[PDB]
Amino acid sequence: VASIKVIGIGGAGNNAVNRMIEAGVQGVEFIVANTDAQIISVSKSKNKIVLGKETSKGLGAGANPDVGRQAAIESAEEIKDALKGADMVFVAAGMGGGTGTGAAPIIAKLAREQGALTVGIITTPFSFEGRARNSYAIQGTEELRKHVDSLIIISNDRLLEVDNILRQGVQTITDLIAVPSLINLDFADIKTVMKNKGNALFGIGIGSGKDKAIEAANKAIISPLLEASIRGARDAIINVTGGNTLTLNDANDAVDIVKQAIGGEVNIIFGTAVNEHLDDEMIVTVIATG
Amino acid sequence: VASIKVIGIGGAGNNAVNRMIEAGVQGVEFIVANTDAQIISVSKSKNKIVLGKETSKGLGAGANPDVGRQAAIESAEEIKDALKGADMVFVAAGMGGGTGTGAAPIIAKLAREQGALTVGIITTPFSFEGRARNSYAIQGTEELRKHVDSLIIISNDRLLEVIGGVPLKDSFKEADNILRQGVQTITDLIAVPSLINLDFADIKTVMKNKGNALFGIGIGSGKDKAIEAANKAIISPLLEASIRGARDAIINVTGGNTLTLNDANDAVDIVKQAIGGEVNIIFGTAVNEHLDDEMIVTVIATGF
Ligand SMILES: Nc1nc2c(ncn2[C@@H]2O[C@H](COP(=O)(O)OP(=O)(O)NP(=O)(O)O)[C@@H](O)[C@H]2O)c(=O)[nH]1
Ligand SMILES: Nc1nc2c(ncn2[C@@H]2O[C@H](COP(=O)(O)OP(=O)(O)O)[C@@H](O)[C@H]2O)c(=O)[nH]1
Repeated sequence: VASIKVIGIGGAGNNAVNRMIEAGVQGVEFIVANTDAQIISVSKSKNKIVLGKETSKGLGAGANPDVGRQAAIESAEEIKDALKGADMVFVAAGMGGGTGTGAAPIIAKLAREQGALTVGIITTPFSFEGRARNSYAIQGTEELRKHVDSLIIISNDRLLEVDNILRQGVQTITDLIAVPSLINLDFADIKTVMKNKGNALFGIGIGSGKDKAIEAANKAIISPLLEASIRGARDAIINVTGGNTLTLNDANDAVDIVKQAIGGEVNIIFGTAVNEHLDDEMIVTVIATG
Repeated sequence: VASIKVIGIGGAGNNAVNRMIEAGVQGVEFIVANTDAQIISVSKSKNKIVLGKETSKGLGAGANPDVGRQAAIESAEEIKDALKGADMVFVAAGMGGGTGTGAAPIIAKLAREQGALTVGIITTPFSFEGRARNSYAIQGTEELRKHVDSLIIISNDRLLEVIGGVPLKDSFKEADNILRQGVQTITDLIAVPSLINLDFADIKTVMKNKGNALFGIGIGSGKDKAIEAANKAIISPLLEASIRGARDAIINVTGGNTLTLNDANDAVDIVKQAIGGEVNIIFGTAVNEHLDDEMIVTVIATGF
């Protein structure tokens, strides 16, 4: 009977191990390791290791893989004790953060030096977690690969198919001023809406198919991006984006809902733009202030 | 014709400006600023600023907002010069790091004092980025709000809900599940008795001293479930490369109580033909009684 252990490292690895326990994976011993004692405390695993107990003190490593690496080196003897006797060790982690990225290669090396067949199984971060976390992931992936027998890499980007939001926010306002289309706005109109206003709420929704203008406009009003409710906003800007087939009739049908949803005396302005990638699809974007 | 400038600060802002240029946003001038001179040199932007060229020496701020703030102050003249004449300035940054958090409010202050309508548009961190980063982010946000006309705040938590289509609490449920399947694909074959198990020594032959192991999963149902499941596994989006030409592979065939030997046999033959050559294939089976007229084929391929 092979002795099989899974050690889940960092937040992602800790949650993966919880999933394995709740799915009833059999024949396997589960261990979780983290520098963050809070995640460890809600673990379903019976074998818990707080990495770097003396230096990080269970408070977490933060963003920097060097701290997760040093935490695992400090805990080397506890890790060897937990893994001792394994014929096979899976090292589970999400690349991108301070703990999984830096600790997983150390733990792989210790497991393999004990004689276990050592399999790394990791995720890599979304593109939109940004270049710094993706760059850490790349370096931690290479360091782990050095120390595991085999490495399985699961891309969170690709796992979706089984994109930049700061761009969408800017273009929502600028196309209405700088790109002439069916309807456009003056810069002085944007200024009355946005000058000396504080918080501005951003919502986006998209409608596929004919009644799109009602669908998109309705998703926008409740977009999770909305920091608060748009109800009662003194002023608001609406951007109705579409394809070559976009019409002025549909535009006011989208805007009508938003004017309804805000109600009151809302100084509401709007405008249009077209997109060479959308056929019948039509996305509504709202910015409201007050 | 209004003068509109976007200044992207730090990693997230630089990234955002690159994507605006590539998407061909029109009617806008773009500027990038970073303490990191390396990230800047790659930028496609025509207007570049290395913040704090003396105090930071071209090296990033290292998660410390104090360094972003001081590098921006030191570069105030270059910032004024790039923004001069704007009717509207968008200040774009990601809160929580060293550069964006500290530099964005200084840049907004400068832009607004020059006369621009000044709009901050920022992300705030994913909750999994931890406590110190989410706390820096909130300070940075409150400082930025003092120096902009308006502030659009995009939570990266909410952005992940919007992109994945599920509540935050479930945002990584599929990833957790794939990691569980990656383990279970192999461990069931070794440790859970079924009609077809594999010996640990044979797993070792496939996985020891290998490097990258390709992983694919497919599910199928109905009369042609094996053809459907196996072909989905071999072009699975999870695979980091083609399995064509692998030297060894493990195949897990999991089905319900109605799975036939013929189904399991067809799936193994499809994977062998897809890989090709003289691939050493080993395979085993597993029962999951919650499957109803479905089967799941998983492949782990090594050796390139
Ligand atoms: N949606 C989104 N968020 C990003 C992106 N890039 C970075 N971020 C977010 O912005 C936060 C700050 O990242 P970043 O801009 O690289 O910080 P910095 O200040 O430039 N780098 P440093 O800390 O090394 O000085 C990140 O913690 C993350 O939450 C991105 O492309 N998209
Ligand atoms: N499978 C899974 N992945 C996660 C989860 N949370 C975050 N991630 C991904 O894993 C990467 C690292 O997150 P985490 O493990 O919490 O970082 P760390 O503990 O600080 O090292 C992130 O960059 C995300 O891409 C989760 O709960 N489950």
